[PDB]
Amino acid sequence: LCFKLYAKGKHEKKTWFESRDFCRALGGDLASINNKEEQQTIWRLITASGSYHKLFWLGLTYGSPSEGFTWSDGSPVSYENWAYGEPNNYQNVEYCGELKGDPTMSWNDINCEHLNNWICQI
Ligand SMILES: CO[C@H]1O[C@H](CO)[C@@H](O)[C@H](O)[C@@H]1O
Ligand SMILES: [Ca+2]
Repeated sequence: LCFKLYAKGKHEKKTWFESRDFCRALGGDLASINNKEEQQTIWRLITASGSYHKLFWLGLTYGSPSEGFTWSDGSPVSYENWAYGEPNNYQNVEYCGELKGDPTMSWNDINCEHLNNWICQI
């Protein structure tokens, strides 16, 4: 799959659901990061665009209480890169996952209604 970054204007950021709908409208989905190679590919896209110090939606969304986090594309949640202390369901309202687009490429759970940049796979 081909990853593409979407880091548009300050008033063009989207909720997790809006971002998923955007990627699905293209025939793809929000990006799943399934191994270190895919993580590197996305980091290099960040460096190439100069889109530094931004937060991006990934396809991380909570499933049932039993399952915990899932990928919207159905990929197994095997590789994980949560920041230390995450996921933490801070204030009990965090059911989607974002990428911190810095060299750590770490993940954080955050409120799904937050307006973020996003990454599609197509
Ligand atoms: C203050 O809340 C923010 O920072 C903490 C980590 O400090 C995250 O867990 C949380 O989802 C928010 O991004
Ligand atoms: Ca969190």
